[PDB]
Amino acid sequence: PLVHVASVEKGRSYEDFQKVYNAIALKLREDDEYDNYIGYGPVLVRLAWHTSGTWDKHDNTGGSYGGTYRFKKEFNDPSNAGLQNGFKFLEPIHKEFPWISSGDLFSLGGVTAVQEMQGPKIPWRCGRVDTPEDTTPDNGRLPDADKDADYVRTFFQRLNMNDREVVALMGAHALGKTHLKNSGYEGPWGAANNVFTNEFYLNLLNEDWKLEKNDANNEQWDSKSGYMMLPTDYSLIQDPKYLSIVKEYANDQDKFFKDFSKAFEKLLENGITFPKDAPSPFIFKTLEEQGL
Ligand code: HEM
Repeated sequence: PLVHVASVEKGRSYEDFQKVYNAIALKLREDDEYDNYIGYGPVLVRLAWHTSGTWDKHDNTGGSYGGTYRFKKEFNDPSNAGLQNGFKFLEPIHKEFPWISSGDLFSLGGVTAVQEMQGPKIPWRCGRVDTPEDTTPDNGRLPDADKDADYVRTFFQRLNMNDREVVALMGAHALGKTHLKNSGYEGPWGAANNVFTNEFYLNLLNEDWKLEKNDANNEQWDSKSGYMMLPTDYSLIQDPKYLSIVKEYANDQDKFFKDFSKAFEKLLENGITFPKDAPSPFIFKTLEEQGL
């Protein structure tokens, strides 16, 4: 294969997208009670990831382009349990700005969330185009959590991600938490659940982890601070290549920020062809920078 060519929403420029960014950012600030005062930031990051992470480099199916999460087949993927709360948050935004494509809106939600939680700037490109219901990918393309480093590595090859990209992207588990009813895992990865930092790598290295079984009969790694790691998270310190990179990001916040920003942009852009006459990527100002 498919070719997906980016097409700018008719007549729109930087100023129109910054308005949508601001609407999202303001609502994140306002609807702050969700999930015991974590807010909607983490679920929006997860949503941008799950809508992008269906991509397959072999035939160019899936990915962020088509916005196919709106269709029932993908919406009801058991892997997507809990993301309805992100979709509902974005629905009134989409009504206020009905000219934005679904894929642009889901991806921009992730960018906005990261920046407003004090993460790196993520350059973002517009032009995703809604595609028909029969372009929805089948369930099963998102990863399982009960596997090891070899599975993680192999899985991310399908998205054209290398070891450094994978380790960088996984740092997003600083954000939010697992929810028993959604995934069969329970607890947060850290203390500051709605601030983007390199805390995931710090906790992985410095906590004393014990293999326990949770109320859904799944194994997870638990620490005495009250944190948890999935088996896929913990595997990053079992594999010697991953461990070297985990140590790097634990000791250099700025490098983690830069590498995350590139890998996350790539994730969101996988499968899309941008014409040479396409506008350059936008960098949005945060509310804080606008004095808002
Ligand atoms: C091996 C790859 C991954 C696995 C197996 C995995 C698995 C999971 C699971 C099971 C949850 C809990 C869902 C719930 O109970 O609500 C979760 C949450 C989350 N994931 Fe991952 N994930 C992976 C990679 C990623 C990536 C690559 C990103 C973003 C770049 C990401 C961002 C998040 C965030 C922000 C949450 C918190 C959501 C919330 O608080 O509602 N994850 N992940």
